[PDB]
Amino acid sequence: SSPPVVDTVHGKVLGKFVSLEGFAQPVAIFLGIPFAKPPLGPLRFTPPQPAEPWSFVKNATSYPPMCTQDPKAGQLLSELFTNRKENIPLKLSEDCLYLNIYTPADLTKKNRLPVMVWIHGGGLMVGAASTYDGLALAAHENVVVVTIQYRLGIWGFFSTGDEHSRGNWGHLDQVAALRWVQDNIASFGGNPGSVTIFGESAGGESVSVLVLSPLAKNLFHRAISESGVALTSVLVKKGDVKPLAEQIAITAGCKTTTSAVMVHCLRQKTEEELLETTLKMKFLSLDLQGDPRESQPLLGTVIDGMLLLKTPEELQAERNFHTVPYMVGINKQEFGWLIPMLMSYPLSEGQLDQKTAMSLLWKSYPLVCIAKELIPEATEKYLGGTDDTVKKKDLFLDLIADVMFGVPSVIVARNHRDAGAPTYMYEFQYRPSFSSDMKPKTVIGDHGDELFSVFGAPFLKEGASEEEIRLSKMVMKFWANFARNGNPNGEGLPHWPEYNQKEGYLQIGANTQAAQKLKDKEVAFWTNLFAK
Amino acid sequence: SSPPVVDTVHGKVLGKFVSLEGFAQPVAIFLGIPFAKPPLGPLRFTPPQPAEPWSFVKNATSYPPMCTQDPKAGQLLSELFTNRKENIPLKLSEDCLYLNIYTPADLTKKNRLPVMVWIHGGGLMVGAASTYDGLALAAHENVVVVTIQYRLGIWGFFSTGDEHSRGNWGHLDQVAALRWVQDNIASFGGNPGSVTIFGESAGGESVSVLVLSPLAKNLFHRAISESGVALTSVLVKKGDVKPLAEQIAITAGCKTTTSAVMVHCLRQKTEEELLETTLKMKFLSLDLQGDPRESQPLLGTVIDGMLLLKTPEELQAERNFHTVPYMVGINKQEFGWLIPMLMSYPLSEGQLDQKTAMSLLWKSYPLVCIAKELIPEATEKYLGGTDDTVKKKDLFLDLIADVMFGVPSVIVARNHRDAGAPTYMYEFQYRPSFSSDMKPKTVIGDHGDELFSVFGAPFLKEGASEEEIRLSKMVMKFWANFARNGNPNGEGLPHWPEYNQKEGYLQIGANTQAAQKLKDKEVAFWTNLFAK
Amino acid sequence: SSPPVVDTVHGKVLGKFVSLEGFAQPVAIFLGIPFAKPPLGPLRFTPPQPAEPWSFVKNATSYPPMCTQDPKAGQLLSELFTNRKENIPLKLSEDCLYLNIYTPADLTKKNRLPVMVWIHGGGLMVGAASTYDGLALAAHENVVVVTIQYRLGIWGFFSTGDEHSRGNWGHLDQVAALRWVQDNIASFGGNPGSVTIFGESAGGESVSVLVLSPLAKNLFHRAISESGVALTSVLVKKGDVKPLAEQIAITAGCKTTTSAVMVHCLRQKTEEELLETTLKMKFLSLDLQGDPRESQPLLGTVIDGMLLLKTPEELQAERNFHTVPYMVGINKQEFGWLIPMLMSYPLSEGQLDQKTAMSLLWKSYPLVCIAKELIPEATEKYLGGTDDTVKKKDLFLDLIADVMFGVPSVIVARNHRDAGAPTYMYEFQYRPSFSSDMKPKTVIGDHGDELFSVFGAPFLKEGASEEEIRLSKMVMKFWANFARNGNPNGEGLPHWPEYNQKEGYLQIGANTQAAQKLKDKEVAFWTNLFAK
Ligand SMILES: *[C@@H]1O[C@H](CO)[C@@H](O)[C@H](O)[C@H]1NC(C)=O
Ligand SMILES: *[C@@H]1O[C@H](CO)[C@@H](O)[C@H](O)[C@H]1NC(C)=O
Ligand SMILES: *[C@@H]1O[C@H](CO)[C@@H](O)[C@H](O)[C@H]1NC(C)=O
Repeated sequence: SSPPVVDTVHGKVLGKFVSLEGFAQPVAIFLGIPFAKPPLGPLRFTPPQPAEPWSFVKNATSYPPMCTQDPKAGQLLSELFTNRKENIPLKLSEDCLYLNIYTPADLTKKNRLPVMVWIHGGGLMVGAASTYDGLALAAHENVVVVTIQYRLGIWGFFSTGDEHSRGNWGHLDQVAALRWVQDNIASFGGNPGSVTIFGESAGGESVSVLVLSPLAKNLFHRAISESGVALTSVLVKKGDVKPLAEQIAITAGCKTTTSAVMVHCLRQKTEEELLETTLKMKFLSLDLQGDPRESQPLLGTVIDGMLLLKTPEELQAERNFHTVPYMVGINKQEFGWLIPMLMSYPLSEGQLDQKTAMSLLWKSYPLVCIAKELIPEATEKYLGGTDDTVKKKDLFLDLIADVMFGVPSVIVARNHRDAGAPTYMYEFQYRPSFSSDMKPKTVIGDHGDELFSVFGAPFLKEGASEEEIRLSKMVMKFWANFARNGNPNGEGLPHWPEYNQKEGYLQIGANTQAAQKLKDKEVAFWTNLFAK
Repeated sequence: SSPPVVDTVHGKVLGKFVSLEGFAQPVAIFLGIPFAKPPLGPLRFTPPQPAEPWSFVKNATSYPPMCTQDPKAGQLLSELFTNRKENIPLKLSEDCLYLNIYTPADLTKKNRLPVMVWIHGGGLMVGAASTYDGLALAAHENVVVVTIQYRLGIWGFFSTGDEHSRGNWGHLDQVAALRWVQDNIASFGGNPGSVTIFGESAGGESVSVLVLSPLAKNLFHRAISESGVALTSVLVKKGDVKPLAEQIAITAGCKTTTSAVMVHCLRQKTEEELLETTLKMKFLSLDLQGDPRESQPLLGTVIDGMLLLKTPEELQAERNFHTVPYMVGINKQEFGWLIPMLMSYPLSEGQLDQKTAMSLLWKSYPLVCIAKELIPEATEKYLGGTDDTVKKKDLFLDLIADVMFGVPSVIVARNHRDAGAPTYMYEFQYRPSFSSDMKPKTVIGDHGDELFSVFGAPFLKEGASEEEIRLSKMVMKFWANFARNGNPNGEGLPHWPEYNQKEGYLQIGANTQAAQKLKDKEVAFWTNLFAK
Repeated sequence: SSPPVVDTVHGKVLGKFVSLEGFAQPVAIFLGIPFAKPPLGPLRFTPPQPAEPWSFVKNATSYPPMCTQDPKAGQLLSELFTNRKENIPLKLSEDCLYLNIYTPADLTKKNRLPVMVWIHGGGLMVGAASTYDGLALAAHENVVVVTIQYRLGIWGFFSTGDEHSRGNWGHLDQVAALRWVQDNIASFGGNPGSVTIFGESAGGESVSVLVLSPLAKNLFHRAISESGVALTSVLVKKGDVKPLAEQIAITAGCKTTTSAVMVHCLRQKTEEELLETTLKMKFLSLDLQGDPRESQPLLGTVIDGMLLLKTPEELQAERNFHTVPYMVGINKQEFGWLIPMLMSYPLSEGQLDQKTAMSLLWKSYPLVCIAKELIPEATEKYLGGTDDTVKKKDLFLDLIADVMFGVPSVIVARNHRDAGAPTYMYEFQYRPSFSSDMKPKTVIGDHGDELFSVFGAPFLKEGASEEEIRLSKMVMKFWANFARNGNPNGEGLPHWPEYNQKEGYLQIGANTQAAQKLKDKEVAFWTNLFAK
């Protein structure tokens, strides 16, 4: 059993065979395949260029570096979200435009399996492909799993609001990886005519952005957004991006005389200087002093005129997006622990009175975008029904989650539905055994909790209950069925209704069953509140 | 009245409407339109590259930076030459390849007005387009006024005398702006088939250089050189440019091992380091210790084999230049105050004996190029007729002016005439009220004094006499008539004869009238003196 | 007699006429003609790019810089090997892609003389073209002599073992100069259809590498390797080059996270930093502490997939190489003084016992590649026949020479012969009067000793005996005859048999005569020892 070697457009790559319990045949894995030229030097803040071809056989058996990011938050996220038994050491580099492939196909024969391309999350600031082991999903469901990387943070999203640094470099990377998949995936036994993009959090927003982008035409055939869409407004910068660009430049020690000056100066800084700039900006944290409307906890997607021609809201109203089957889902308690913990969010005392709730909601402006005049109505609605300050804290977490994830996700699915595309929603409500031990036991369906199920963590890690094992089997089959057919349903599975005018969705957890009208009262409350 | 928005080849630009007293309709102004890619990084000391196109609408309502230059001399020149009521704050940057447009045309209709493209002065070392407000000229004469920028100083003119840094980058910028005008000016209501280039001092030399250059073919149809031509020898470096190149490199902290080494090293220096290099070289100053033949108060035009194929003298003798109508003029006292003040020239004591005159003329070698053996004849001719040391100083200033401006200008006009082209000359003899208060009251027709009239300073600034107002009206109409027709004459205007074999020219001032044989005895004296 | 001016593809070049005693007509010399763009900045560790064309006439009368290298070893080598009367001052620069031409042809008439292109030696770490004056060879034999430069050391040979820095930049330079010769040499009176490559030491290995390379197709018609071939294993790195690449990066102060990171970081270092890196690595020295198998005294040729598709041994076994006439030769005592002196090799005490011999042979692993288990047999064979420790030292020097030069050269000639190509060998056995005064008088046919004869040092330097004069005349005629005809023989010359199955070769020295079976017993001993 000599190792698997296949042809890419840029030359040959060598992978490794790995076995999984319960399967007679191994899965072929390829780690660290480049899909573009490393974006170093003058290639910073420019679109991804094609990779240089290589002679002989590239050894693709080592994990690539993760894109430069805060190593504290980035390592923490990898540890909390990995489906693998052990945490892998990951290097940081600007040289990070790699993908990893897991294929169960026999590479000596023509195979055209459905391909699932995973776009990780981490607020467009942190994260790695290598965190997510495709082995279980590939073997259990007979799909090719591709995990991709894309530039993060300053490297990925620096925008001057004009032609000197349009922005969205990370998204163009995601597009470039999808073009690589079109050109190459058949050598790995994948069907370039059946590509499903899926991602969580910022990866779900990225998926949503690709559904909105003419650059992504002909590159995918199904989409799945898990806890994140293009209406998750913390990730999309509308209006004037030039003052945040200037703040970044000034922090880096660059003059702000013109756009071209700022971008040129930043292209001169070392990786290290830019990482120090990143840390000094205190991204992924809330500012508790200063005008909340000027606070930017992350850099993000911009309306650049190449990837996105208008705002997501405008493109939606026009029905100008790709009408592929789209599954959009949320977890029950999206702001229950993970996100506030990662942001060092002030709610640690375990309780909240209504006056404190109101100033904190105001400080939370970059996350929720609620004008100071709307704060009292918003707060009263969620917290005003109880005098218990412990329960006020919990309802406050629901408020944040509803505004960041629940409402945006339902709005996106309704528009997608009304454009005539097949649409499905879920709400995931389970507390995984793989949860952090600092996470309170009452938090069920936290941000990220579905990832263990989707990626088959019970098959790779120790300690899963029988119920968790079955939950993962069901979720993987739903997801792969959707990749195959644009419909997650099939034999042995609870019925998942289409999200049509009755708004059927699947509640996923210990008691998986269909329900209707996910977040309906919350969409009505918020959209009408925001409309003055 | 929504703001004016028009299409360029690189995308849409938004300007602003501005009103002028006595005109019912406003003028559309566009500030800071890029005509090339910012020449940063590896684009230093290389020709201008095309601008990157932009999405959406570029807001062209802020003044661009001026090209990097000594801020003392550059700010001073802007204050002394601006026709505007107030001094505008200007930034310095290498990112300076912009132009500003003033158009009186209705941009919703096809308009094809004559276009006048202004090339500012400042010894190819300082200056800015934004100094010159086109509003009055555009409204009074119904022309499109374009003020352009071009690289200055080291950035603009660094030459190794070979293919690694040919030089004349500022001139190729001027050519690139003219190509932009050809491609775009119709959207601004201009006639690309009627473009007049005009400039003063180094801008007049630039105009003269374009008349001599095959690169400028088909780019303009009339020319005007005000106090500066390609025979103003201080601006043109013939012979060996490599020792000044080496001195620049050494000052910057670069090795001089080869040409390519020097240019590559200089491309690594920060803007600031190069500006510090500029100041340490003491450009725009006379060296009063050391061999005057090695003194270089400015970098300048070189014979690079692309822009200029031979020396101006050789091209003239061959009649190898563009035979467009050309107006060439001087002021009465070109070295009366402005230039010696800007150069910290030694003549401040108000008088000069004949022995001191002679060593000072020798120190003035980079300005006048008079061999030490010719000094006594030159000095005797100008100063030898009086024993009054005050009047010796004044005749000495005439000597300098005659050699730098008067003689060169007449030689250029005679050659242009003898090639069969329409040619006109003027001598401007007026002391503007806008003169500096440090300028002695006896100086009339100083370097720059015509600019107030040409640009309609009486219509924008406070304090002009009725006579100044009429002088500007006359000068603007002469200039615009020339732009339209290649002949400045028209109804209501004093008769301006062609510069033909009788050498008629116009004396412009309080008593505007025709005369003959401008500087005839001075051309005879100097050309024969220089011919040993 | 105005100076010679000729047309190249990139523009005109001006040379100088130089006279040589005994010749009525001068030789035209051109020094410092560029054949590529200077490899500065982003062009480091990339193939040579075409030179930028120039206007007017390039003055080619100054020696170019030598490629950046250790100035101690590089200056020393130039002084020891120059055939010229005096040592010329040479600058160091990365800007070094120049060649020098010596032509005896009348440049006003069509001349098509044989061209001999010299590739200097210096272990791919040091050396210069300008060291070798082509004047005598050009005049005596009526050939055009071209001496070329190529990148050395880190600049020339840095390889990551993949597509981010393939390596062999110096060899691609050699190829680029040969393409320049094809395109241009006719203007210098040379026949582009008769080009002979010749070189010594690393230059002989380079010649051998070109015979093995599909890139060199159609670029030469005869080859001569003097004391160096592609089987001189110290110059060719097989197996894993990544740890030496990492050591270089670490020494330079670069991270080793990925290949692209290392190469990008090294492209940021100044020439000086890289030269300091070079010196800190102690190239051209033996490491007397540490594992000899990890010791790298030079960077070298790699199997890059562009220049060399497989190992030299593999290409030979396949008969996949250019079957041009090839003369391969060695000197009698290749390790007699020059090389051990340049490497600060431990054998200075003048004697060697057998136990010390054995550990020193082990330390010499990077030069000879003899596995520790083979050491006792190798040492016994050479030193075991005498108890005289002085003679043991001399036999030890023979051992090294046989493994580095003698055996490899004969193997190469046998393979070339067996492919059906015309092949000739020599062994040079003379002690030049131009030898260093530190060289012991008993050393005859040291590394480099033939260069004086080949380049006509007796005609340019002082002090040659009549016999040396005749030896040089004979050697130059043999070499030039070979350039003309692929056969060195001719009237007035001792008979030089073909290297056929009888293995005839020429012993060159005071008594020049044919012999047979050069190093036959040594090839048998070593090839069978290495085959376990
Ligand atoms: C590929 O690389 C791994 C290290 O990641 C190494 O162990 C393995 O030997 C390599 N395989 C081949 C065939 O070179
Ligand atoms: C254009 O920029 C100016 C500042 O220079 C600003 O005041 C104005 O609002 C801008 N106009 C538009 C339409 O954005
Ligand atoms: C060429 O350069 C040399 C210096 O290397 C100089 O002496 C000679 O004058 C030059 N020749 C010409 C014609 O410029």
